Amino acid sequence: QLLPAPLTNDPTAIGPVLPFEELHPRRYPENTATFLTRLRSLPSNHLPQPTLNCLLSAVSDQTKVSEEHLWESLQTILPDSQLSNEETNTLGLSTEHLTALAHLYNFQATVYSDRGPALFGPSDTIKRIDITHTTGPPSHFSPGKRLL
Repeated sequence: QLLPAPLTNDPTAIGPVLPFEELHPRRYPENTATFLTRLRSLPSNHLPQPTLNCLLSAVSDQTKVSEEHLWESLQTILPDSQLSNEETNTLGLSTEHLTALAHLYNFQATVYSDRGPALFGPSDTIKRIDITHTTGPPSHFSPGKRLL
């Protein structure tokens, strides 16, 4: 709820801090796209791929979109401060990045977490994907449903 200083300082973005779903309206599942962001305005700086890339690997497997294209797409929609920071370098990408990808590639994901399944991404979409998440630690995303 409080305004994050790196976001308001981020010169890749413009305008006010607002929930993702206010800036990028879609039919998101409740309480998944409420996270604060700003409109991304500057073109891509071509950030290196994240070291903890398992979310990209998982979505890539399920969509047949390369991890590079997924990552460049994230740089079209999110400010850089929300893509490369202490959290993403130590914990990886999150379900908030999944929501952003789901808007950018028009899919809804079922995430099979340790606490059960949950929907991420707009419902006004045709494509459906399955993602597995384990809390660990470390947090790990994998493609498909929880087997074994």
